[PDB]
This record gives sequence, C-alpha cells and structure tokens, in this order.
Amino acid sequence: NKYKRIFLVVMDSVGIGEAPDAEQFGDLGSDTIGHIAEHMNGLQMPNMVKLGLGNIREMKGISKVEKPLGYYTKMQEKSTGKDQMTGHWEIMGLYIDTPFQVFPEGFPKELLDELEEKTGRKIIGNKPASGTEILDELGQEQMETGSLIVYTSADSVLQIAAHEEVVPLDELYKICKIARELTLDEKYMVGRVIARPFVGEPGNFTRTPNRHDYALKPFGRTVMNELKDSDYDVIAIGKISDIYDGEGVTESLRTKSNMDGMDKLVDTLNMDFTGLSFLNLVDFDALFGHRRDPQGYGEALQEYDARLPEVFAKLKEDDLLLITADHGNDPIHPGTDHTREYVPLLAYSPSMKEGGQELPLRQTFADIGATVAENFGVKMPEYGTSFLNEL
Ligand SMILES: O=P([O-])(O)O[C@H]1O[C@H](COP(=O)(O)O)[C@@H](O)[C@H](O)[C@H]1O
Ligand SMILES: [Mn+2]
Ligand SMILES: [Mn+2]
Ligand SMILES: [Mn+2]
Repeated sequence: NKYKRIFLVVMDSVGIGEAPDAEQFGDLGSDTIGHIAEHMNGLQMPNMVKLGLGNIREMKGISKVEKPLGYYTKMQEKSTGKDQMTGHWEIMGLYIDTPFQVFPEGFPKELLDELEEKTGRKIIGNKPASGTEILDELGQEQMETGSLIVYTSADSVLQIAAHEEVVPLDELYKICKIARELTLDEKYMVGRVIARPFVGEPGNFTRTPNRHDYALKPFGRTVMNELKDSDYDVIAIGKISDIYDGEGVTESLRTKSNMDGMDKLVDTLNMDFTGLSFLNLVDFDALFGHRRDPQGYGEALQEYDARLPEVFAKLKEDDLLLITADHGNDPIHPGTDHTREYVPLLAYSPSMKEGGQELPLRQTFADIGATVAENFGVKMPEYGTSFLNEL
C-alpha cells in the first residue's frame, strides 16, 4: 500500500465559491471562504496557505505560494442535494439522487396528520426553534395535554420533545421510530429524527441525556464499509459515525468542539493503525454558517489553522492528509440553508519532497473515496476517479 494511514478532514460547510449549478438552488453569489475573508479584512490561515489553499483560489489574506506542500484543486458535487448526508455519502463513493429536505416553515400537514393517525397523539409547535425556546413556549402545554412538541432547526431534522414524567421514554422512542418510517418519503425526507426528552417544571425545563437519534443508512455500501470488511481500521471522529449511521466504522471518538476534534485527530496520529482516520469539524456549519455569523466563522477558521503545524510535525512518510469540505454555508447569504459550492481539496504527505502540483478538478466528491479505495486495495466505488497515481 502506498499510504499506511490516511487522515481525512472535512471542514464542514467550508465552501470555496458557487458551483456551476448554484442557480437551481438559489445560491448565485455564494462564497463561504471568500465572504468570510472579506469580513475579516483578510483571513489569517498561513498553514492552509502553505498547503496551497490560495493556489486553488486567491482570496483576501489567502495568496498562492510558489511551492505548495501538497497537491491542490477543488471538487464539484455531482449528487442532487447540498445537505449533510449527500455530501458525506458522495465523498465515500456514492451518488445520491434524492436530496434530504429542510423545513423553514415547518412540516407539511400531510406528514403530521399521518403521525397523529399512527400515534393517537396531538402534535403542537411545528416550526424551527432551539430546544430551549420551544420548551419555554410549549413545555407546560405538553405536560398538561400529553401532546408532542414537533420542531426543526436549520438542518434536515425532525425533533420530538416530550416530558419524561408524562410520556414514558419507551413510548417516545416508539413514536420516533414511527416518524422515522414516515419520513422515508422524498416529500418529507429528513436526515435525522431526534427524540428530545425533557424534565422539570414551567420556567425550569432541561433536556435530558436520554436523547436518541434515528438516522438513515447511506444509500449504498461505502468505501468505509469495504475498508471495515477487509480488516482495516476506520476511526470516525466527531459527527462522522452518526452521518454514516455507523456503517464501516471500527472506532468512534465523540468531540465537543473544533479544538477537541483537532485533539482527537492528534490522538489518532499517536495510534498505530492501518486505514482511515476521518474527522468532521462541525462548528463551522453548526455555530456560524446557519447562524450567519461571519465573524465567528472567521475566528473559527483562524483557530483551526493554528492547530495544523502540530499535525504536519506528526505525519509520517507513509501518511496522507486530505482536507476538504462537504458543501458551502455562506454566513453572508440569505436564509438559513447551505449553499451549493465547490469545495477545496488539499492532499499532503511529508513524502512529497518536492511539494505538490495542481490536480484536475474533481468532478465528484467520490474521487476521495476512489482514492482511499485504490490506496488500500479494496473494492473500488461505482462512482469517482482516483487521484492516487497523481500524488
Ligand atoms: O447537539 P448536536 O451537536 O447533536 O446537534 C443537534 O441539535 C441541534 C439543535 O440545537 P438546539 O439544542 O439549540 O435545539 C441541531 O441543529 C442539529 O441538527 C442536531 O443534530
Ligand atoms: Mn441560497
Ligand atoms: Mn455539512
Ligand atoms: Mn448544516
């Protein structure tokens, strides 16, 4: 095998400019890194610059270098949707025709009617909200009536909140499983159904750790599945395991923040493994993109960049580092949804003694999965073209 270990880092939502099909999505003008760079009066990301970020595209504070450490290009999304599961499933070798939906005005009456019909319970709420806001507003009514608080967020989720002393946990989980079946429908396709049990009294409600998530499996066996089946390590860091519903995962490391995610990446550098370490840095999307906070996003990018030199120092001759993103989420863009954007691709190994070069543009995110598959000699994905031989 060419590389013993591959470290794949998804900077979640870190897009590099509108894709050719952005107009279909209402995403003309979208530019996640570029708009952040402008807001920051120049982004400080010297380590990404050294890798060749500016060679992909020059932006404020992000300039090209004569001799990038590794290889660079961008990738274009081939699948229909710009959601979390589409982008990640494509990266690992799939093609997803049917996109996951978001619900800024709440769920269609038809879906909620059927959920009521199957459960024998009333549904209240039906809007995007934080768990705190919705409990303050409807927690007391929920307790008194035994109704279900159904709500969403900026991502593809259907959340069901019920008080633990009013709706037994087991009943709440049964209800969520019913909701999970009903939402396997392209009209209502949510990425995740989430049980949100809570306790307390009006003016003092708290969500309990008895939260359960109900995800869909990827629409195909992924490169991760093939790695696991061939006895390779597949270490998932952060949201990765959840995003693939555990498919192909041999070890999962939970993270609490981007800095904690980098700490776990460092932990995996310290592990003797053969296979894939796969990190998702989610704060970019979860705290800043959807909340349209370019300052916070910019600060987070600078915090991430400052962590990289330690990563560079630990990489071995037979390690490969891949840095990419799944979609965009431009923090200076209308609405609260993701943006359809190209994503950067940086590919670096200390064995690249003369530095890297420009790669042909990746026509699908599955090019990453294809590269990983070829490296480890496992079954090649149906989609994607390996760039292993170019490195
Ligand atoms: O908590 P996480 O990282 O699993 O994230 C979870 O909860 C968030 C809601 O946050 P709130 O608690 O403010 O309602 C949602 O945006 C997200 O889709 C969901 O996976
Ligand atoms: Mn848009
Ligand atoms: Mn994402
Ligand atoms: Mn998102």
